[PDB]
Amino acid sequence: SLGLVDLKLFHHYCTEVWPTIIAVGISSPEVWGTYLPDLAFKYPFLMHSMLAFSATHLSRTQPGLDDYVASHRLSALKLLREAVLEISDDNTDALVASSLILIMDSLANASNSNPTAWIFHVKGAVTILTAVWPLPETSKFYNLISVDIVDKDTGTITELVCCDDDIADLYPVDLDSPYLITLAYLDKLYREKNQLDYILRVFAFPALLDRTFLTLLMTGDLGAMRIMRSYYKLLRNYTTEIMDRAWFLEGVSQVLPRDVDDYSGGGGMHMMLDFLGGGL
Amino acid sequence: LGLVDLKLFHHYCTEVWPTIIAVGISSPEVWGTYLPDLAFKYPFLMHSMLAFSATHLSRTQPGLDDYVASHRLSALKLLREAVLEISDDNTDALVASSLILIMDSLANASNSNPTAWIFHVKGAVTILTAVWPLPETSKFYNLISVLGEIVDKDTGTITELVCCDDDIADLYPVDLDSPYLITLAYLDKLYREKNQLDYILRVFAFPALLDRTFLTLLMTGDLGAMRIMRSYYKLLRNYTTEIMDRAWFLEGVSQVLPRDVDDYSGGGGMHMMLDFLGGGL
Ligand SMILES: CC(C)[C@@H](C)/C=C/[C@@H](C)[C@H]1CC[C@H]2C3=CC=C4C[C@@H](O)CC[C@]4(C)[C@H]3CC[C@]12C
Ligand SMILES: CC(C)[C@@H](C)/C=C/[C@@H](C)[C@H]1CC[C@H]2C3=CC=C4C[C@@H](O)CC[C@]4(C)[C@H]3CC[C@]12C
Repeated sequence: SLGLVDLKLFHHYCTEVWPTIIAVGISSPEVWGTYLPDLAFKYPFLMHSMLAFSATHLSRTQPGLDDYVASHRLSALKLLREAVLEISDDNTDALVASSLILIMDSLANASNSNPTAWIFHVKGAVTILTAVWPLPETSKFYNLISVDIVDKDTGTITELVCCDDDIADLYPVDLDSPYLITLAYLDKLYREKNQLDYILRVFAFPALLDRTFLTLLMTGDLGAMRIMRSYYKLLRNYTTEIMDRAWFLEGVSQVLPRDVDDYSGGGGMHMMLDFLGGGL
Repeated sequence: LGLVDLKLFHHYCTEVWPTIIAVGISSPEVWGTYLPDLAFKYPFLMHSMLAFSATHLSRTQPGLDDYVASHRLSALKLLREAVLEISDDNTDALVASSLILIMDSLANASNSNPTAWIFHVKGAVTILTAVWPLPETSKFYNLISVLGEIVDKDTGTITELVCCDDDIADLYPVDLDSPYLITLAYLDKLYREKNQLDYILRVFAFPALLDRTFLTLLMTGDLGAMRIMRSYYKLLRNYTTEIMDRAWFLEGVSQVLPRDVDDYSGGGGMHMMLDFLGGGL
Protein backbone atom coordinates (compact mmCIF):
# COMPACT_ATOMS: atom_id res chain seq x y z
CA SER A 1 0.00 0.00 0.00
CA LEU A 2 2.00 2.91 -1.33
CA GLY A 3 1.93 6.30 -2.84
CA LEU A 4 3.50 8.49 -5.44
CA VAL A 5 6.19 9.50 -3.12
CA ASP A 6 7.39 5.93 -2.99
CA LEU A 7 8.07 5.69 -6.67
CA LYS A 8 10.04 8.82 -6.24
CA LEU A 9 11.89 7.44 -3.25
CA PHE A 10 12.69 4.31 -5.17
CA HIS A 11 13.85 6.36 -8.17
CA HIS A 12 16.00 8.33 -5.70
CA TYR A 13 17.70 5.14 -4.60
CA CYS A 14 18.44 3.55 -7.97
CA THR A 15 19.57 6.86 -9.03
CA GLU A 16 21.50 8.55 -6.32
CA VAL A 17 21.53 6.61 -3.12
CA TRP A 18 23.42 3.48 -3.84
CA PRO A 19 26.30 5.25 -5.65
CA THR A 20 27.09 6.83 -2.31
CA ILE A 21 27.18 3.36 -0.71
CA ILE A 22 29.75 2.16 -3.26
CA ALA A 23 31.66 5.43 -2.84
CA VAL A 24 32.67 5.01 0.81
CA GLY A 25 34.47 1.79 -0.09
CA ILE A 26 31.86 -0.91 -0.66
CA SER A 27 32.19 -3.36 -3.53
CA SER A 28 29.72 -4.79 -6.05
CA PRO A 29 27.71 -2.17 -7.87
CA GLU A 30 25.69 -5.08 -9.04
CA VAL A 31 24.34 -6.17 -5.69
CA TRP A 32 23.55 -2.73 -4.52
CA GLY A 33 22.22 -1.39 -7.76
CA THR A 34 20.63 -4.45 -9.31
CA TYR A 35 20.26 -7.36 -6.93
CA LEU A 36 18.79 -5.33 -4.13
CA PRO A 37 16.18 -3.47 -6.02
CA ASP A 38 15.03 -6.78 -7.54
CA LEU A 39 14.83 -8.47 -4.18
CA ALA A 40 12.80 -5.62 -2.84
CA PHE A 41 9.84 -6.51 -5.00
CA LYS A 42 9.84 -9.93 -3.47
CA TYR A 43 10.36 -9.01 0.16
CA PRO A 44 8.40 -6.14 1.61
CA PHE A 45 10.82 -6.05 4.47
CA LEU A 46 13.74 -5.06 2.29
CA MET A 47 11.59 -2.68 0.36
CA HIS A 48 10.67 -0.79 3.52
CA SER A 49 14.31 -0.67 4.45
CA MET A 50 15.31 0.70 1.13
CA LEU A 51 12.69 3.37 1.07
CA ALA A 52 13.37 4.50 4.56
CA PHE A 53 17.01 4.72 3.70
CA SER A 54 16.59 6.76 0.54
CA ALA A 55 14.11 9.08 2.24
CA THR A 56 16.65 9.63 5.01
CA HIS A 57 19.15 10.70 2.35
CA LEU A 58 16.56 12.80 0.51
CA SER A 59 15.70 14.39 3.79
CA ARG A 60 19.04 16.09 3.26
CA THR A 61 17.83 18.33 0.49
CA GLN A 62 14.07 17.91 0.29
CA PRO A 63 11.97 18.98 3.24
CA GLY A 64 8.88 17.23 4.55
CA LEU A 65 9.90 13.60 4.67
CA ASP A 66 10.41 13.08 8.40
CA ASP A 67 7.37 10.98 8.66
CA TYR A 68 8.20 8.76 5.74
CA VAL A 69 11.55 8.00 7.30
CA ALA A 70 10.04 7.32 10.65
CA SER A 71 7.18 5.27 9.43
CA HIS A 72 9.21 3.20 7.04
CA ARG A 73 11.90 2.34 9.51
CA LEU A 74 9.29 1.06 11.85
CA SER A 75 7.65 -1.15 9.26
CA ALA A 76 11.04 -2.43 8.32
CA LEU A 77 11.94 -3.31 11.83
CA LYS A 78 8.62 -4.94 12.35
CA LEU A 79 8.58 -6.99 9.14
CA LEU A 80 12.29 -7.75 9.70
CA ARG A 81 11.66 -9.08 13.27
CA GLU A 82 8.69 -11.19 12.05
CA ALA A 83 10.74 -12.45 9.04
CA VAL A 84 13.51 -13.76 11.36
CA LEU A 85 10.99 -16.20 12.92
CA GLU A 86 10.72 -17.99 9.55
CA ILE A 87 14.05 -17.89 7.65
CA SER A 88 13.98 -19.53 4.19
CA ASP A 89 16.95 -19.70 1.91
CA ASP A 90 15.70 -17.47 -0.82
CA ASN A 91 14.96 -14.77 1.71
CA THR A 92 18.34 -14.95 3.35
CA ASP A 93 20.17 -12.46 1.18
CA ALA A 94 17.24 -10.17 1.45
CA LEU A 95 17.50 -10.23 5.21
CA VAL A 96 21.18 -9.68 5.26
CA ALA A 97 20.60 -6.92 2.80
CA SER A 98 18.01 -5.09 4.80
CA SER A 99 20.00 -5.56 7.94
CA LEU A 100 22.92 -3.64 6.55
CA ILE A 101 20.70 -0.98 5.21
CA LEU A 102 18.98 -0.61 8.52
CA ILE A 103 22.36 -0.19 10.14
CA MET A 104 23.49 2.53 7.75
CA ASP A 105 20.14 4.15 8.11
CA SER A 106 20.08 4.04 11.85
CA LEU A 107 23.49 5.56 12.21
CA ALA A 108 22.36 8.31 9.87
CA ASN A 109 19.21 8.85 12.00
CA ALA A 110 21.07 8.97 15.30
CA SER A 111 20.50 12.80 15.72
CA ASN A 112 21.13 12.07 19.43
CA SER A 113 17.50 10.88 19.67
CA ASN A 114 17.72 9.42 23.28
CA PRO A 115 19.77 6.98 21.60
CA THR A 116 17.28 4.21 22.53
CA ALA A 117 15.32 4.37 19.25
CA TRP A 118 18.38 4.14 16.94
CA ILE A 119 19.96 1.51 19.23
CA PHE A 120 16.71 -0.51 19.23
CA HIS A 121 16.57 -0.54 15.44
CA VAL A 122 20.23 -1.62 15.25
CA LYS A 123 19.48 -4.35 17.77
CA GLY A 124 16.91 -5.87 15.50
CA ALA A 125 19.32 -5.87 12.64
CA VAL A 126 21.96 -7.50 14.78
CA THR A 127 19.59 -10.22 15.76
CA ILE A 128 18.58 -10.93 12.19
CA LEU A 129 22.14 -11.12 11.11
CA THR A 130 23.17 -13.28 14.00
CA ALA A 131 20.33 -15.51 13.03
CA VAL A 132 21.30 -16.05 9.46
CA TRP A 133 25.02 -16.46 10.01
CA PRO A 134 26.64 -18.57 8.76
CA LEU A 135 25.61 -17.84 5.28
CA PRO A 136 25.81 -20.41 2.57
CA GLU A 137 28.92 -19.81 0.48
CA THR A 138 26.41 -19.43 -2.33
CA SER A 139 25.50 -16.00 -0.93
CA LYS A 140 26.52 -12.91 -2.84
CA PHE A 141 26.74 -11.43 0.69
CA TYR A 142 29.43 -13.93 1.83
CA ASN A 143 32.12 -11.11 1.72
CA LEU A 144 30.67 -9.28 4.82
CA ILE A 145 33.09 -11.67 6.71
CA SER A 146 36.74 -12.57 6.45
CA VAL A 147 38.67 -15.91 6.34
CA ASP A 148 40.14 -17.64 9.41
CA ILE A 149 48.86 -14.57 12.73
CA VAL A 150 47.84 -15.31 16.41
CA ASP A 151 50.01 -17.65 18.65
CA LYS A 152 53.78 -17.97 18.16
CA ASP A 153 56.82 -20.07 19.38
CA THR A 154 54.95 -21.49 22.44
CA GLY A 155 51.61 -22.20 20.79
CA THR A 156 49.67 -19.45 22.52
CA ILE A 157 48.97 -15.92 21.38
CA THR A 158 51.57 -13.64 22.76
CA GLU A 159 50.95 -10.57 20.66
CA LEU A 160 48.13 -9.10 18.56
CA VAL A 161 48.74 -5.97 16.41
CA CYS A 162 45.00 -5.08 16.68
CA CYS A 163 45.31 -3.51 20.14
CA ASP A 164 48.28 -5.22 22.02
CA ASP A 165 47.92 -3.20 25.34
CA ASP A 166 44.08 -3.50 25.49
CA ILE A 167 43.91 -7.24 26.45
CA ALA A 168 47.46 -7.85 27.86
CA ASP A 169 46.01 -9.30 31.11
CA LEU A 170 44.59 -12.07 28.88
CA TYR A 171 48.00 -12.72 27.26
CA PRO A 172 49.03 -15.42 26.72
CA VAL A 173 46.00 -17.26 25.21
CA ASP A 174 45.82 -21.09 24.67
CA LEU A 175 44.44 -22.68 21.50
CA ASP A 176 41.90 -24.01 23.95
CA SER A 177 40.93 -20.53 24.98
CA PRO A 178 37.39 -19.54 24.30
CA TYR A 179 38.75 -16.23 23.49
CA LEU A 180 40.82 -17.51 20.59
CA ILE A 181 38.34 -17.36 17.69
CA THR A 182 37.16 -13.80 18.38
CA LEU A 183 40.68 -12.47 18.90
CA ALA A 184 41.81 -13.96 15.58
CA TYR A 185 38.63 -12.70 13.86
CA LEU A 186 39.15 -9.25 15.39
CA ASP A 187 42.88 -9.06 14.69
CA LYS A 188 42.49 -10.41 11.17
CA LEU A 189 39.72 -7.91 10.39
CA TYR A 190 41.98 -5.14 11.72
CA ARG A 191 44.80 -5.88 9.32
CA GLU A 192 42.27 -5.38 6.60
CA LYS A 193 41.41 -1.74 6.84
CA ASN A 194 42.74 -0.83 3.43
CA GLN A 195 40.39 -3.00 1.47
CA LEU A 196 36.91 -3.11 -0.02
CA ASP A 197 33.88 -3.84 2.11
CA TYR A 198 35.82 -3.20 5.35
CA ILE A 199 32.96 -1.04 6.63
CA LEU A 200 30.63 -4.06 6.19
CA ARG A 201 33.03 -6.46 7.86
CA VAL A 202 33.38 -4.05 10.79
CA PHE A 203 29.59 -3.76 10.81
CA ALA A 204 28.88 -7.51 10.91
CA PHE A 205 31.45 -8.37 13.58
CA PRO A 206 29.08 -8.42 16.61
CA ALA A 207 26.71 -10.79 14.76
CA LEU A 208 29.46 -13.25 13.72
CA LEU A 209 30.92 -14.01 17.16
CA ASP A 210 30.73 -17.73 17.84
CA ARG A 211 27.94 -18.70 20.19
CA THR A 212 30.29 -20.01 22.85
CA PHE A 213 32.02 -16.62 23.06
CA LEU A 214 28.73 -14.79 22.87
CA THR A 215 26.87 -16.73 25.46
CA LEU A 216 29.94 -16.11 27.51
CA LEU A 217 29.84 -12.45 26.82
CA MET A 218 26.21 -12.03 27.87
CA THR A 219 27.05 -13.45 31.28
CA GLY A 220 29.14 -10.30 31.67
CA ASP A 221 32.45 -12.18 31.61
CA LEU A 222 35.32 -9.73 31.87
CA GLY A 223 37.57 -11.16 29.27
CA ALA A 224 35.04 -11.09 26.53
CA MET A 225 33.87 -7.67 27.51
CA ARG A 226 37.39 -6.42 27.45
CA ILE A 227 37.62 -8.07 24.01
CA MET A 228 34.57 -6.17 22.76
CA ARG A 229 35.91 -2.87 24.06
CA SER A 230 38.69 -3.47 21.52
CA TYR A 231 36.15 -3.95 18.74
CA TYR A 232 34.52 -0.74 19.97
CA LYS A 233 37.78 1.22 19.71
CA LEU A 234 38.01 0.01 16.17
CA LEU A 235 34.45 0.79 15.28
CA ARG A 236 34.40 4.22 16.76
CA ASN A 237 37.72 5.28 15.32
CA TYR A 238 36.96 3.96 11.89
CA THR A 239 33.60 5.70 11.93
CA THR A 240 34.61 9.14 13.08
CA GLU A 241 37.54 9.25 10.68
CA ILE A 242 35.39 8.69 7.53
CA MET A 243 32.48 10.98 8.57
CA ASP A 244 33.40 13.40 5.71
CA ARG A 245 33.49 10.40 3.27
CA ALA A 246 30.16 8.71 4.19
CA TRP A 247 27.04 10.81 4.49
CA PHE A 248 25.39 8.43 6.82
CA LEU A 249 28.21 8.21 9.38
CA GLU A 250 27.90 11.94 10.01
CA GLY A 251 27.52 12.89 13.60
CA VAL A 252 28.26 9.41 14.80
CA SER A 253 30.87 10.82 17.11
CA GLN A 254 28.10 12.42 19.03
CA VAL A 255 26.21 9.23 19.60
CA LEU A 256 29.07 6.93 20.34
CA PRO A 257 30.97 7.85 23.46
CA ARG A 258 34.70 7.53 23.99
CA ASP A 259 34.34 5.74 27.33
CA VAL A 260 31.53 3.20 27.23
CA ASP A 261 30.93 4.21 30.85
CA ASP A 262 29.55 7.38 29.55
CA TYR A 263 26.80 5.46 27.82
CA SER A 264 23.65 7.46 28.01
CA GLY A 265 21.31 4.61 28.67
CA GLY A 266 23.17 3.22 31.57
CA GLY A 267 26.47 1.59 31.98
CA GLY A 268 28.76 -0.33 29.68
CA MET A 269 26.98 -3.48 30.67
CA HIS A 270 23.82 -1.79 29.70
CA MET A 271 25.16 -0.72 26.38
CA MET A 272 25.88 -4.29 25.49
CA LEU A 273 22.43 -5.48 26.29
CA ASP A 274 20.79 -2.80 24.26
CA PHE A 275 22.72 -3.93 21.27
CA LEU A 276 22.77 -7.70 21.73
CA GLY A 277 19.99 -10.26 22.25
CA GLY A 278 17.48 -11.61 19.73
CA GLY A 279 14.05 -12.46 21.14
CA LEU A 280 13.12 -16.01 22.23
CA LEU B 1 -1.07 2.79 -7.13
CA GLY B 2 0.94 -0.04 -5.66
CA LEU B 3 3.95 -2.30 -5.89
CA VAL B 4 3.51 -3.07 -9.52
CA ASP B 5 3.45 0.62 -10.15
CA LEU B 6 6.82 0.84 -8.48
CA LYS B 7 8.26 -2.07 -10.33
CA LEU B 8 7.00 -0.40 -13.44
CA PHE B 9 8.58 2.96 -12.77
CA HIS B 10 11.63 0.90 -12.09
CA HIS B 11 11.25 -1.03 -15.32
CA TYR B 12 11.17 2.20 -17.28
CA CYS B 13 14.42 3.37 -15.79
CA THR B 14 16.22 0.04 -16.24
CA GLU B 15 14.99 -1.24 -19.59
CA VAL B 16 12.40 0.97 -21.33
CA TRP B 17 14.12 4.25 -22.07
CA PRO B 18 17.39 2.69 -23.33
CA THR B 19 15.30 1.15 -26.08
CA ILE B 20 13.93 4.61 -26.95
CA ILE B 21 17.45 6.00 -27.36
CA ALA B 22 18.44 2.86 -29.29
CA VAL B 23 15.98 3.50 -32.18
CA GLY B 24 17.77 6.74 -33.16
CA ILE B 25 16.84 9.36 -30.57
CA SER B 26 19.24 11.78 -28.81
CA SER B 27 19.43 13.17 -25.22
CA PRO B 28 19.41 10.24 -22.72
CA GLU B 29 19.21 13.12 -20.19
CA VAL B 30 15.63 13.81 -21.27
CA TRP B 31 14.42 10.21 -21.48
CA GLY B 32 16.00 8.87 -18.26
CA THR B 33 16.36 11.98 -16.07
CA TYR B 34 14.13 14.84 -17.25
CA LEU B 35 11.01 12.71 -17.78
CA PRO B 36 11.04 10.73 -14.56
CA ASP B 37 11.57 13.92 -12.65
CA LEU B 38 8.66 15.63 -14.42
CA ALA B 39 6.57 12.58 -13.97
CA PHE B 40 6.59 13.35 -10.21
CA LYS B 41 5.26 16.87 -10.82
CA TYR B 42 2.53 15.82 -13.31
CA PRO B 43 0.20 12.81 -12.91
CA PHE B 44 -0.73 12.82 -16.62
CA LEU B 45 2.91 12.28 -17.51
CA MET B 46 3.15 9.55 -14.82
CA HIS B 47 0.28 7.43 -16.14
CA SER B 48 1.70 7.79 -19.63
CA MET B 49 5.00 6.37 -18.42
CA LEU B 50 3.59 3.47 -16.38
CA ALA B 51 1.39 2.44 -19.27
CA PHE B 52 4.30 2.53 -21.69
CA SER B 53 6.64 0.49 -19.53
CA ALA B 54 3.88 -2.01 -18.72
CA THR B 55 3.27 -2.39 -22.45
CA HIS B 56 7.00 -3.21 -22.78
CA LEU B 57 6.95 -5.59 -19.89
CA SER B 58 3.71 -7.13 -21.21
CA ARG B 59 5.81 -8.70 -23.98
CA THR B 60 7.32 -11.11 -21.38
CA GLN B 61 5.54 -10.91 -17.99
CA PRO B 62 1.82 -11.63 -18.49
CA GLY B 63 -1.19 -10.21 -16.70
CA LEU B 64 -0.76 -6.48 -17.20
CA ASP B 65 -3.35 -6.18 -19.73
CA ASP B 66 -5.37 -4.54 -17.06
CA TYR B 67 -2.42 -2.28 -16.21
CA VAL B 68 -1.83 -1.25 -19.71
CA ALA B 69 -5.43 -0.28 -20.27
CA SER B 70 -5.96 1.46 -17.01
CA HIS B 71 -2.96 3.70 -17.23
CA ARG B 72 -3.50 4.53 -20.86
CA LEU B 73 -7.01 5.96 -20.48
CA SER B 74 -6.22 7.82 -17.27
CA ALA B 75 -3.35 9.51 -19.05
CA LEU B 76 -5.70 10.48 -21.88
CA LYS B 77 -8.27 11.83 -19.51
CA LEU B 78 -5.82 14.02 -17.50
CA LEU B 79 -3.89 14.92 -20.66
CA ARG B 80 -7.11 16.11 -22.40
CA GLU B 81 -8.21 17.92 -19.23
CA ALA B 82 -4.69 19.42 -19.07
CA VAL B 83 -4.87 21.08 -22.54
CA LEU B 84 -7.60 23.47 -21.27
CA GLU B 85 -5.03 24.95 -18.85
CA ILE B 86 -1.57 24.96 -20.58
CA SER B 87 1.17 26.92 -18.75
CA ASP B 88 4.82 27.21 -19.55
CA ASP B 89 5.68 25.00 -16.63
CA ASN B 90 3.70 21.93 -17.71
CA THR B 91 4.34 22.28 -21.41
CA ASP B 92 7.28 19.83 -21.58
CA ALA B 93 5.30 17.47 -19.34
CA LEU B 94 2.56 17.71 -22.01
CA VAL B 95 4.92 17.32 -25.00
CA ALA B 96 6.63 14.31 -23.47
CA SER B 97 3.52 12.35 -22.52
CA SER B 98 2.27 13.05 -26.05
CA LEU B 99 5.26 11.25 -27.58
CA ILE B 100 5.15 8.54 -24.91
CA LEU B 101 1.46 7.92 -25.51
CA ILE B 102 2.22 7.91 -29.26
CA MET B 103 4.85 5.18 -28.92
CA ASP B 104 2.74 3.25 -26.44
CA SER B 105 -0.18 3.36 -28.93
CA LEU B 106 1.88 2.19 -31.90
CA ALA B 107 3.07 -0.74 -29.77
CA ASN B 108 -0.53 -1.63 -28.89
CA ALA B 109 -2.12 -1.50 -32.35
CA SER B 110 -2.30 -5.23 -33.40
CA ASN B 111 -2.27 -7.46 -36.57
CA SER B 112 -5.86 -6.21 -37.08
CA ASN B 113 -6.60 -3.60 -34.38
CA PRO B 114 -9.62 -1.33 -34.08
CA THR B 115 -10.01 2.41 -33.49
CA ALA B 116 -8.74 2.51 -29.93
CA TRP B 117 -5.06 3.08 -30.68
CA ILE B 118 -6.09 5.74 -33.08
CA PHE B 119 -8.33 7.42 -30.49
CA HIS B 120 -5.36 7.87 -28.22
CA VAL B 121 -3.09 9.09 -30.93
CA LYS B 122 -5.69 11.70 -31.82
CA GLY B 123 -5.49 12.93 -28.28
CA ALA B 124 -1.69 13.02 -28.39
CA VAL B 125 -1.77 14.90 -31.71
CA THR B 126 -4.31 17.47 -30.53
CA ILE B 127 -2.18 18.27 -27.41
CA LEU B 128 0.88 18.62 -29.62
CA THR B 129 -1.05 20.92 -31.98
CA ALA B 130 -2.16 23.05 -29.03
CA VAL B 131 1.34 23.54 -27.54
CA TRP B 132 3.22 24.18 -30.78
CA PRO B 133 5.17 26.47 -31.37
CA LEU B 134 7.25 25.45 -28.40
CA PRO B 135 9.44 28.15 -26.85
CA GLU B 136 13.01 27.76 -28.07
CA THR B 137 13.87 27.24 -24.48
CA SER B 138 12.15 23.88 -24.49
CA LYS B 139 14.36 20.80 -24.38
CA PHE B 140 11.99 19.13 -26.88
CA TYR B 141 12.27 22.08 -29.35
CA ASN B 142 14.99 20.69 -31.68
CA LEU B 143 13.86 17.12 -30.93
CA ILE B 144 10.48 17.41 -32.66
CA SER B 145 10.97 20.20 -35.27
CA VAL B 146 12.60 21.05 -38.69
CA LEU B 147 13.71 28.00 -46.34
CA GLY B 148 14.56 29.33 -49.94
CA GLU B 149 16.75 26.20 -50.98
CA ILE B 150 13.53 24.23 -51.92
CA VAL B 151 12.94 26.88 -54.70
CA ASP B 152 14.79 26.52 -58.03
CA LYS B 153 17.11 29.60 -58.11
CA ASP B 154 16.77 29.96 -61.92
CA THR B 155 12.96 29.63 -62.22
CA GLY B 156 11.61 31.05 -58.94
CA THR B 157 9.25 28.07 -58.41
CA ILE B 158 9.43 24.69 -56.68
CA THR B 159 10.30 22.94 -59.94
CA GLU B 160 11.11 19.67 -58.25
CA LEU B 161 11.38 17.95 -54.88
CA VAL B 162 12.81 14.70 -53.51
CA CYS B 163 10.44 12.28 -51.58
CA CYS B 164 7.09 13.44 -53.13
CA ASP B 165 8.29 14.34 -56.70
CA ASP B 166 6.28 11.71 -58.62
CA ASP B 167 3.47 11.66 -56.02
CA ILE B 168 2.66 15.39 -56.32
CA ALA B 169 3.77 16.43 -59.86
CA ASP B 170 0.23 17.92 -60.56
CA LEU B 171 0.89 20.58 -57.89
CA TYR B 172 4.03 21.95 -59.58
CA PRO B 173 5.13 25.16 -60.07
CA VAL B 174 4.56 25.98 -56.44
CA ASP B 175 4.92 29.78 -56.01
CA LEU B 176 5.81 31.51 -52.71
CA ASP B 177 2.16 32.92 -52.71
CA SER B 178 0.92 29.28 -52.25
CA PRO B 179 -0.50 27.97 -48.94
CA TYR B 180 1.27 24.61 -49.66
CA LEU B 181 4.80 26.14 -49.59
CA ILE B 182 5.47 25.88 -45.84
CA THR B 183 4.30 22.27 -45.68
CA LEU B 184 6.22 21.25 -48.82
CA ALA B 185 9.44 22.83 -47.55
CA TYR B 186 8.87 21.20 -44.14
CA LEU B 187 8.34 17.75 -45.75
CA ASP B 188 11.37 18.15 -48.06
CA LYS B 189 13.55 19.18 -45.06
CA LEU B 190 12.14 16.18 -43.12
CA TYR B 191 13.37 13.92 -45.94
CA ARG B 192 16.69 15.90 -46.04
CA GLU B 193 17.24 14.71 -42.41
CA LYS B 194 16.46 10.86 -42.25
CA ASN B 195 19.94 9.46 -40.98
CA GLN B 196 20.10 12.19 -38.38
CA LEU B 197 19.05 11.65 -34.77
CA ASP B 198 15.45 12.24 -33.60
CA TYR B 199 14.10 11.71 -37.14
CA ILE B 200 11.44 9.36 -35.77
CA LEU B 201 10.23 12.21 -33.51
CA ARG B 202 10.26 14.77 -36.31
CA VAL B 203 8.26 12.37 -38.50
CA PHE B 204 5.95 11.82 -35.53
CA ALA B 205 5.27 15.52 -34.83
CA PHE B 206 4.68 16.54 -38.46
CA PRO B 207 0.84 16.41 -38.43
CA ALA B 208 0.75 18.63 -35.31
CA LEU B 209 3.14 21.27 -36.72
CA LEU B 210 1.27 22.11 -39.93
CA ASP B 211 0.44 25.81 -40.01
CA ARG B 212 -3.16 26.58 -39.19
CA THR B 213 -3.89 28.03 -42.61
CA PHE B 214 -2.85 24.77 -44.27
CA LEU B 215 -4.62 22.72 -41.66
CA THR B 216 -7.89 24.51 -41.67
CA LEU B 217 -7.61 24.10 -45.38
CA LEU B 218 -6.96 20.44 -45.07
CA MET B 219 -9.99 19.76 -42.85
CA THR B 220 -12.24 21.23 -45.53
CA GLY B 221 -11.13 18.22 -47.58
CA ASP B 222 -9.15 20.33 -50.07
CA LEU B 223 -7.60 18.04 -52.69
CA GLY B 224 -4.20 19.77 -52.78
CA ALA B 225 -3.57 19.70 -49.09
CA MET B 226 -4.79 16.20 -49.07
CA ARG B 227 -2.54 14.87 -51.79
CA ILE B 228 0.28 16.33 -49.81
CA MET B 229 -0.58 14.51 -46.64
CA ARG B 230 -0.65 11.31 -48.67
CA SER B 231 3.04 12.10 -49.28
CA TYR B 232 3.66 12.43 -45.55
CA TYR B 233 1.84 9.11 -45.18
CA LYS B 234 4.12 7.38 -47.69
CA LEU B 235 7.04 8.63 -45.64
CA LEU B 236 5.65 7.68 -42.23
CA ARG B 237 4.67 4.23 -43.50
CA ASN B 238 7.94 3.61 -45.40
CA TYR B 239 10.07 4.51 -42.38
CA THR B 240 8.15 2.46 -39.82
CA THR B 241 8.55 -0.95 -41.60
CA GLU B 242 12.39 -0.84 -41.88
CA ILE B 243 12.76 0.47 -38.37
CA MET B 244 10.03 -2.00 -37.16
CA ASP B 245 12.86 -4.45 -37.57
CA ARG B 246 14.98 -2.09 -35.41
CA ALA B 247 12.31 -0.88 -32.79
CA TRP B 248 10.02 -3.01 -30.57
CA PHE B 249 7.10 -0.60 -30.40
CA LEU B 250 6.79 -0.20 -34.18
CA GLU B 251 6.24 -3.93 -34.62
CA GLY B 252 3.15 -4.84 -36.64
CA VAL B 253 2.42 -1.20 -37.50
CA SER B 254 2.27 -2.25 -41.16
CA GLN B 255 -0.67 -4.41 -40.29
CA VAL B 256 -2.47 -1.28 -39.14
CA LEU B 257 -1.20 1.28 -41.68
CA PRO B 258 -2.45 0.35 -45.20
CA ARG B 259 -0.56 1.19 -48.41
CA ASP B 260 -3.80 2.59 -49.86
CA VAL B 261 -5.54 4.94 -47.45
CA ASP B 262 -8.74 3.88 -49.24
CA ASP B 263 -8.45 0.70 -47.31
CA TYR B 264 -8.93 2.40 -43.96
CA SER B 265 -10.74 -0.04 -41.70
CA GLY B 266 -12.89 2.72 -40.41
CA GLY B 267 -13.87 4.60 -43.52
CA GLY B 268 -12.52 6.34 -46.52
CA GLY B 269 -9.32 8.26 -46.63
CA MET B 270 -11.14 11.37 -45.51
CA HIS B 271 -12.26 9.52 -42.45
CA MET B 272 -8.77 8.34 -41.66
CA MET B 273 -7.80 11.91 -41.61
CA LEU B 274 -10.67 12.99 -39.43
CA ASP B 275 -10.04 10.30 -36.89
CA PHE B 276 -6.44 11.45 -36.44
CA LEU B 277 -6.77 15.24 -36.70
CA GLY B 278 -9.24 17.34 -34.77
CA GLY B 279 -9.60 18.45 -31.16
CA GLY B 280 -11.88 19.97 -28.58
CA LEU B 281 -11.58 23.59 -29.69
C1 LIG C 1 26.33 0.23 14.79
C2 LIG C 1 26.28 -1.21 14.26
C3 LIG C 1 27.58 -1.48 13.50
C4 LIG C 1 26.15 -2.25 15.39
C5 LIG C 1 26.32 -3.66 14.87
C6 LIG C 1 27.29 -2.01 16.38
C7 LIG C 1 26.98 -1.47 17.74
C8 LIG C 1 28.09 -1.26 18.77
C9 LIG C 1 28.08 0.20 19.21
C10 LIG C 1 27.81 -2.27 19.90
C11 LIG C 1 27.93 -3.71 19.34
C12 LIG C 1 28.40 -4.57 20.55
C13 LIG C 1 28.31 -3.63 21.73
C14 LIG C 1 29.07 -3.96 22.92
C15 LIG C 1 29.37 -5.29 23.25
C16 LIG C 1 29.98 -5.60 24.47
C17 LIG C 1 30.31 -4.64 25.42
C18 LIG C 1 31.00 -5.04 26.61
C19 LIG C 1 30.63 -4.18 27.82
O1 LIG C 1 31.46 -4.56 28.98
C20 LIG C 1 30.81 -2.72 27.50
C21 LIG C 1 29.89 -2.40 26.32
C22 LIG C 1 30.19 -3.26 25.09
C23 LIG C 1 31.61 -2.92 24.54
C24 LIG C 1 29.19 -2.97 23.94
C25 LIG C 1 29.31 -1.49 23.40
C26 LIG C 1 28.43 -1.22 22.17
C27 LIG C 1 28.76 -2.29 21.11
C28 LIG C 1 30.24 -2.26 20.66
C1 LIG D 1 1.11 7.69 -35.76
C2 LIG D 1 1.36 9.13 -35.30
C3 LIG D 1 2.73 9.55 -35.85
C4 LIG D 1 0.31 10.11 -35.84
C5 LIG D 1 0.69 11.55 -35.57
C6 LIG D 1 0.24 9.96 -37.36
C7 LIG D 1 -0.97 9.34 -37.98
C8 LIG D 1 -1.08 9.21 -39.50
C9 LIG D 1 -1.30 7.74 -39.85
C10 LIG D 1 -2.23 10.14 -39.92
C11 LIG D 1 -1.85 11.61 -39.58
C12 LIG D 1 -2.58 12.47 -40.65
C13 LIG D 1 -3.49 11.48 -41.36
C14 LIG D 1 -3.99 11.85 -42.67
C15 LIG D 1 -4.18 13.19 -43.03
C16 LIG D 1 -4.80 13.52 -44.25
C17 LIG D 1 -5.26 12.56 -45.15
C18 LIG D 1 -5.81 12.99 -46.40
C19 LIG D 1 -6.91 12.06 -46.91
O1 LIG D 1 -7.35 12.47 -48.25
C20 LIG D 1 -6.42 10.64 -46.93
C21 LIG D 1 -6.02 10.26 -45.51
C22 LIG D 1 -4.95 11.20 -44.93
C23 LIG D 1 -3.62 11.01 -45.73
C24 LIG D 1 -4.63 10.85 -43.45
C25 LIG D 1 -4.00 9.40 -43.30
C26 LIG D 1 -3.55 9.09 -41.87
C27 LIG D 1 -2.60 10.22 -41.41
C28 LIG D 1 -1.35 10.36 -42.30
